[PDB]
Amino acid sequence: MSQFFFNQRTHLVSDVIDGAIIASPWNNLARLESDPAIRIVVRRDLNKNNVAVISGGGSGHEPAHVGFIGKGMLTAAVCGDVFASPSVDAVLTAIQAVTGEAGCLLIVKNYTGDRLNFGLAAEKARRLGYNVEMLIVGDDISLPDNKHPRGIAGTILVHKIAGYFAERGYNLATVLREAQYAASNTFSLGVALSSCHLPQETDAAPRHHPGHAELGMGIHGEPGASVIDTQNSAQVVNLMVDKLLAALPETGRLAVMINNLGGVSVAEMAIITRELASSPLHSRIDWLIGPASLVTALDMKGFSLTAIVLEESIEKALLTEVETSNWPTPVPPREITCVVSSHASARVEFQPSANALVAGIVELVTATLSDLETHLNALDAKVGDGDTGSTFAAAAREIASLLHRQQLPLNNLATLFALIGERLTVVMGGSSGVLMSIFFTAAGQKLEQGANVVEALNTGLAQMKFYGGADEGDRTMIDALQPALTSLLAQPKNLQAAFDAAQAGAERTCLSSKANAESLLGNMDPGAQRLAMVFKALAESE
Amino acid sequence: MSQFFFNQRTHLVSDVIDGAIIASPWNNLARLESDPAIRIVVRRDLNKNNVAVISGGGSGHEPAHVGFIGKGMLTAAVCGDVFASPSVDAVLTAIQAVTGEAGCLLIVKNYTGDRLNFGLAAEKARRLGYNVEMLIVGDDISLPDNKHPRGIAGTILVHKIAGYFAERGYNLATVLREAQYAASNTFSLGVALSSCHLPQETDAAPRHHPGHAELGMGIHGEPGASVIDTQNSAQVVNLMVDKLLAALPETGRLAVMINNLGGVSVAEMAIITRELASSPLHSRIDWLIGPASLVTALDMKGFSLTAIVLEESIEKALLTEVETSNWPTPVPPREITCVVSSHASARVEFQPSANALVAGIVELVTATLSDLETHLNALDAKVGDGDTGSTFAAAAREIASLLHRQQLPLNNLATLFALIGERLTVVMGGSSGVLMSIFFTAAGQKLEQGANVVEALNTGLAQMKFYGGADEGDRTMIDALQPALTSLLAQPKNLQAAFDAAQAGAERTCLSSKANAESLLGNMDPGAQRLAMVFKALAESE
Ligand SMILES: CCCCCCCCCCCCCCCC(=O)OC[C@H](COP(=O)(O)O)OC(=O)CCCCCCCCCCCCC
Ligand SMILES: CCCCCCCCCCCCCCCC(=O)OC[C@H](COP(=O)(O)O)OC(=O)CCCCCCCCCCCCC
Repeated sequence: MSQFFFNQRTHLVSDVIDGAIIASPWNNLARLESDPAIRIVVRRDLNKNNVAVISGGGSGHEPAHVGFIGKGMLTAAVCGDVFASPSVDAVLTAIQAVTGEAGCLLIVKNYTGDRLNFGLAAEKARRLGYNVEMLIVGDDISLPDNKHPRGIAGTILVHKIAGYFAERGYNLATVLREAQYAASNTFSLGVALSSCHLPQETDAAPRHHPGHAELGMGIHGEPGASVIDTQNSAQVVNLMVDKLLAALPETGRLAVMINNLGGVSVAEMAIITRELASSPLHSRIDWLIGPASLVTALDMKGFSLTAIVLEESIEKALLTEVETSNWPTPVPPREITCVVSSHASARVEFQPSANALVAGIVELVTATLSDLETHLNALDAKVGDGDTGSTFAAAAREIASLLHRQQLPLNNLATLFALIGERLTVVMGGSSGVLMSIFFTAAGQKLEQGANVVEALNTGLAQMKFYGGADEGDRTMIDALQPALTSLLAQPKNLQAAFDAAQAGAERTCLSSKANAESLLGNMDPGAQRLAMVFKALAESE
Repeated sequence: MSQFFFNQRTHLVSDVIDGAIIASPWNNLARLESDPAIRIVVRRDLNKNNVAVISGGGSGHEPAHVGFIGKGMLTAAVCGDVFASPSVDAVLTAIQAVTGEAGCLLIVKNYTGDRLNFGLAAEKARRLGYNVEMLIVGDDISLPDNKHPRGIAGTILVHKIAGYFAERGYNLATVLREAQYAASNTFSLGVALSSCHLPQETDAAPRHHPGHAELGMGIHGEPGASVIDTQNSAQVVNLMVDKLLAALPETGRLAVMINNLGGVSVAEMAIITRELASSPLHSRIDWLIGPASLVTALDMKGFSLTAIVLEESIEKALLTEVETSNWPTPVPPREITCVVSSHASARVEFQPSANALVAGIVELVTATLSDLETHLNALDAKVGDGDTGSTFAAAAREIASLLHRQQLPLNNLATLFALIGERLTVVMGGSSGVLMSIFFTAAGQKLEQGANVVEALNTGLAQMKFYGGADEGDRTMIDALQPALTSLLAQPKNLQAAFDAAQAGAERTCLSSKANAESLLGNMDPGAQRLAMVFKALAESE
């Protein structure tokens, strides 16, 4: 039932911590020696002269909170087990470990377990002479009737402000004051299509509503505030924006954080970002934080939108650089500029011209392929889609038509090939059309460089092989074409030899035919056969 | 069926592009004016004097490739629909739009659709005089028997090297040479627990093998090379490391990229990072790229490991700063340092002392609670877990025992309270224990500041409320405690009044009792009742 990458369940959180450290951009993180049941990460920049800002809580919201430890933000983070509050002992240990006379501010997300455990910790700390303050963050607005708003993504915006002042030597009282001020100006709303996968065997797959979306699903998977009858990005985001606007002051600039709860695709997150930029909330946004996975719920497929009012010191504090593994640098929503380029008409130019010889070839090649439609479909039907005959016929007739309408530059092969190369893909769908267009386009160009027909045709083959990836023996027209083009390269005028070569190659494709679970002529590749018949026709006209 | 955030299916990719631009860190991205069916993103830093490096392919791998467009990397990216190759027209348009005499290098992931479409494009470009080169990247090693290795995450490492040389004015030939050299030294292997959710109605949920993992699942959800009978992070990573080692040179330094296909939790990604750091591959790693979502498969819950050999110019080129939305700065795997702190024994010190008065109170309070065990469980059983009586009895007896063993500092309330506060949570499990410990700890400290008992008890209540979050009327012991403590604050010695107050409060909890779907005494909160009986006992001893 467990769909989770992990090793020993009991070492889960510890392993996450090791990984976070191993990838530390600043290499400013360090575990704190302690009993295995205490999981504290602290910064190596320990400057007890400044006020310590400690945070934490149950794990499963990485990069929170370890990812926000460092200069300008969190001093330490107390990590509980997955979605489980840290022990009182653990919290105390962190306080004593990084708190100097300046004191420390505990930033706690609104959840009983954390409030009670960090709380008893603060109390035990105070008895030991430490100066402690606690700020409970409850930024969720999904449940108006809730006495205790849950603390979610916005919490880190609180870390940011608290960190600003703490690093700059302001006193505990000031840190708390400002931190509380930020909290009071932070509003978040989340939505999810499905809950998260837990690192354990469960009773039922993650909660999910088909075609719908649960507004307000908690970061621990808690029941949300409602269910939206659609997953449409615009509808979902605008609904969220309305509720955000109803909670925000009617005026003032805003910073908005687009947080990925863990399971939304980057593509989706981009679309969400676009919706937000087009929402009624748009004209008041001066900064975007994300889209990014900042405060997650394991792999929960949902996202959250956090709006913080930019009053007073808030904005100054948000924009200050810090040194953490995951703080994202705020960015003003950029406008979508549209660049214009100077592109020459791809369309190949030409002037109809006669040449009885060439016309005779074009007519012959053209007819042979056209006549083979049903036979080539039959061969293709064996394993393919039974349409190769029609695809090839489509191209033949297109060039035949142009021929019959005296529209071909028959007197100039280079331009003629270039013209066919341009027209085939338009009438021939699928890889066949593209490959043939590649063939003639490259051939037409080799001729433009003044090469003889056979040389150009071989270059066409060479290019068809490079892009197509096929080789002699893979059962495609190549198996008959190459032999023929090689035959002609030695005997430029011996059409009988060319045909014979192509014919042998086509025959080889009947052997290596896997699909066959007597004469085996029904296992012949249509491409090769078509090719062999073309040369056969050419050889019989000489 | 569709579990995807999007609006109009036909505008999906376009909306993703808009969002990518809106969030552009460098604001160096711009859409290219064109037919709606052509989706090209180009850099505003267009310097046609240098060789252009174009990429792209089907969408759903964000941030690739739009996220690697910029100085030092991609010049432009051609975006097809979700998991569908861009049109030939589209690719050409990009070439003509950003290519100067210096020419351009097309970097294509190994997939027919892309090879054929970028291919015909290159051919049509060459006829127009542009100098073009194409490098097909096939870094996947999951399918040894495959003639055409799929191109996955490693592709961007190729963009990095190509970009290095192109920005520095080297010629096309050199760009291609180096780009090919990087490719040849790039090896990737992916694994997934489930395929991705598509932006459409489907026949069945994403492919998934319960308890197992599909090794080599493609970035388009293509069938992998095998199925691992476990999801264990260590086993899975070591298996992958073996195969990587079998493909890598037996010696040489390495850069390893840990890519999140889109649906793995950040926690999981950290654990994976730890496994890699402990794998036999460990001693040859000088740089880590990620964990991060770099080349995704929508929300596919899997990850990939790419190893690139650091020979010649590779390392120099990897470490150069570039200007893109998502290139991650490589980091040396940090070692996990363990810090030591100086923490004073939390354990409260005391010396047994007598005091008949206090002892009489402790005995009385202690007994009353103990006697009420079964009755309080009965009340708690109504809606709670029916254990409050036992939890409270557990604490009572613990303090009674200490009392009976002449172990209490009876002559010093401050230390006595501090001692009880320390011992309750140890014997009382759950929030009840923590709350009571909070109460006494804070009370003991208020006394230490030289306050009278009633004042200290009120501070205890105040702290219990702050952390506990409960208020008068929420149906907890507070409903009886507060009234009593307030009564005593006015009449310090009138125990009868205190009891009566507590009793009224306990009675109030019988009314607001929701659970009841006569006398209503069975709807009384255990906490409140326990509290009322304590005071009743005190009042009856005077
Ligand atoms: C899928 C639909 C494709 C539709 C293709 C239509 C166009 C067919 C190709 C027209 C070729 C015109 C060749 C012009 C004749 C020529 O080059 O004469 C010069 C040379 C030497 O002089 P001589 O002819 O007077 O003795 O002629 C030759 O060397 C003979 C070689 C002829 C090779 C023909 C190959 C045709 C392409 C086969 C493609 C098959 C695709 C299924
Ligand atoms: C369900 C949990 C209920 C918790 C109730 C706590 C009840 C405390 C009872 C205190 C009686 C009220 C004080 C009366 C005024 C007074 O002054 O009494 C005289 C004396 C000295 O006061 P002074 O120094 O200010 O002049 O007060 C005392 O001696 C207080 C003795 C406290 C004994 C506490 C026993 C605690 C047992 C905890 C068991 C926990 C089980 C979960």
